[PDB]
Amino acid sequence: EASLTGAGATFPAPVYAKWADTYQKETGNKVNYQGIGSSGGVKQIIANTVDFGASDAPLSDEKLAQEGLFQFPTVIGGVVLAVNIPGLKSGELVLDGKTLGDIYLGKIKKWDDEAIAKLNPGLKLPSQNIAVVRRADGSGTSFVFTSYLAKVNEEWKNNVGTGSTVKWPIGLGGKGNDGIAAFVQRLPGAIGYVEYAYAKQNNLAYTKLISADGKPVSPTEENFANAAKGADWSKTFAQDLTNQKGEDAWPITSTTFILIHKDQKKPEQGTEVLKFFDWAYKTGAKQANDLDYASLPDSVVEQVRAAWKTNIKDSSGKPLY
Repeated sequence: EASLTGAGATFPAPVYAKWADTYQKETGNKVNYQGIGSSGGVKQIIANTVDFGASDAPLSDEKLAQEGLFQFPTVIGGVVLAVNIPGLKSGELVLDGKTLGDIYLGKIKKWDDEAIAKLNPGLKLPSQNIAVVRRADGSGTSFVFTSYLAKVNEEWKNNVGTGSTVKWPIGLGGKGNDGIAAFVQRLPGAIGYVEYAYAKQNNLAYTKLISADGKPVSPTEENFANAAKGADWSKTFAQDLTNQKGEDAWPITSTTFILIHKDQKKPEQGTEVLKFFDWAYKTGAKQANDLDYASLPDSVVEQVRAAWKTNIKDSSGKPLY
């Protein structure tokens, strides 16, 4: 029976928490996961205060090597725009990238703005102020979201850019995915970006989005998976899943990563971390798919296992997988 600690990304926290509960039921091993955001995850694994870190934003090969870290992906999720719009039901509103960016720039202030009406010609839109919500904490969901906005809105690209933290033009700060979900629930007229489970499991309305190919798409597990079908995983785990081509490709998709040290000073901890995630790849798909996370292809799992064997060792050089 091991007691493991992880910290970081809230984007996959629902699935990690479910996996950890199940794992403990089945094996007795205990995994404590703190959802503090990706930036904090990276800080804590570098600091050696947890057995594993978690970040939705990948570290570069060079950064990993500088820090003695190894990164591997776990699941594929999607970022949606949770909304609180009087008189509309979930999934009714469509936004495109440009107009979403104009909302986040503060250029569009009301939900019946002409640019929104044009995207939604059959819909009766209220004269409700838009209450923009964004992350307060250093966030991989923010990194994915702003990566997307930079592709689709040039003004955003040039003035705000991409980051886990940026200088938000407008918008109230929510802590974690959970914090944004709570703000959207409490604020008539809100819009906030969250990983899909945080909308669905909180019964929040959400929008459709226009795909890179120009078609309205609903956020679903399958459509997150579709956004990754063009990914050449063999080349790198650090795949960009935003604004990808193809049918039914949800435009704000991302994988998410676990970070561990290559030289495990507590090798039994490291061994057990790998056993937990290996169990999750082998047995955890229904739990992920229940929470609308798409699973990595088997070939990717096999890449991860091969890489564990060559990268994760004790201080004497012995592999821990």
